Amino acid sequence: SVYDAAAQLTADVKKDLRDSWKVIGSDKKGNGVALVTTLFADNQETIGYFKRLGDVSQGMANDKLRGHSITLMYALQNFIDQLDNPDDLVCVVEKFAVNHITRKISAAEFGKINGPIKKVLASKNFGDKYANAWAKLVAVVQAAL
Amino acid sequence: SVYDAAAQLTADVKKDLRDSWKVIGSDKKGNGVALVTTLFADNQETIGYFKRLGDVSQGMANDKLRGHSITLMYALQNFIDQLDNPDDLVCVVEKFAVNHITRKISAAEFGKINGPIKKVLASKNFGDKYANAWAKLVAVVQAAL
Ligand code: HEM
Ligand code: HEM
Repeated sequence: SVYDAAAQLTADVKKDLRDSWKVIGSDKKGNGVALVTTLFADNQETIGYFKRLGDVSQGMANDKLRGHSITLMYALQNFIDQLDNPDDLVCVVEKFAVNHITRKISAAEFGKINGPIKKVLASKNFGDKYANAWAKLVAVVQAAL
Repeated sequence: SVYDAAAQLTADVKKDLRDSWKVIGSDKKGNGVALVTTLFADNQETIGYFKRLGDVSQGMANDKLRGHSITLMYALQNFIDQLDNPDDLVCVVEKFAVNHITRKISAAEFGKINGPIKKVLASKNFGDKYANAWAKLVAVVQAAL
């Protein structure tokens, strides 16, 4: 369950999430677009869910893609801010899951973001230690899907 | 259309939005819930759109309502951060309007959030000057609905 997954966020895992987000969250537009573009490049099969965004290969030039990428980063900002209170983190995660469930996005499908996240982290000098920490957070969301 | 509304966001308006948000946004859970509950209190009819949240009379204690309230504040955080770049503000506002348009929420209906905002600002001692500034930001969103 999501409640069991949330308990997986140990002291150091939360610390690593904060330290890394401090750098990544500094540039939501740049890192957000890089994250979304990397997802479409590594998993072209997911592009079907974003028909509304149009020509996704335009990247930063695509207004809809840029709007989505920036907004996405604020959802991560939300999760990071709720790390202190497990009860709040959970209600925020379930709230976030509603729309993804409606779009029939499965836990396995959502888990494809781990690759893009690991690469963005690496580009900022954050290794496996941090990629694994973020996979833990992503796992909390997967448990709600 | 959204661009024209964004033009009303003058240097002074953006200054007041940033100063008031520095306080309001410091407690997203507390002020977020205050906003939503005040909306339901002053405009009971808007409750028809939130059947999913369950017993909204529980307020803060309601996990779904608390989860929604907190998340709502991050949309505002998003807008406030994009104030200096009209292009990003516009793409983020249009991205935000997509789901509200699907819910059949007209600009008039959305405008009902102005009252609650004015009251929340007043509780922190922010006069009409700030209430008008925020009414202009909401106007940008209304232009997208
Ligand atoms: C780090 C992970 C992710 C985050 C933080 C995230 C965040 C968001 C946010 C904040 C929205 C806007 C609110 C909403 O409508 O739900 C959204 C929309 C959406 N998400 Fe997710 N999402 C993530 C991963 C994914 C993945 C992996 C898929 C699909 C493979 C997906 C598909 C969608 C779609 C289709 C939309 C609508 C896009 C549009 O039409 O503008 N999301 N997501
Ligand atoms: C400053 C005002 C508002 C902000 C910043 C805001 C923000 C948000 C956000 C971030 C979401 C989650 C993403 C999504 O599903 O779109 C959302 C959901 C929603 N909003 Fe808005 N909203 C505002 C006002 C309103 C108003 C006035 C109504 C209707 C009278 C409305 C109705 C909804 C509904 C029904 C949901 C889904 C709630 C749920 O089932 O969890 N919103 N809004």
